[PDB]
Amino acid sequence: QGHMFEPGHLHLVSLPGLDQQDINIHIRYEVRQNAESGAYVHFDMDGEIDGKPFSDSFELPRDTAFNFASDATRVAQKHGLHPKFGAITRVHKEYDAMFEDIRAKLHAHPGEPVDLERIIRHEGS
Repeated sequence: QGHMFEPGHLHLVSLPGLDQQDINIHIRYEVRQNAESGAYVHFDMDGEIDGKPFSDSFELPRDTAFNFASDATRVAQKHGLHPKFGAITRVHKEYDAMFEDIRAKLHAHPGEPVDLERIIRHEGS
């Protein structure tokens, strides 16, 4: 499937038909607690693009943790992805699913809005 997401990690390869180039990236995110900001996320990105191996680590506090999708993509394309791939230029619709994972993880305990209220959310009769 090329690109894949799981709670704790994201896999990246380019699907055939899109761009025939050797891009392979691993994105690991582990929420750790620092005494500075409290909650924060430690990220690791590693693979080999155009055959060039890389190992990268970047950390964002709870305040800018949800800004990850901008930076994680920025560093990925700096390693040899073009916007034609749909790196930052693709509106990731499942970003909201990753987003809600990370906001619950930062809280440590889960807290996912059940859609039963969303059924009532309307106005007419």
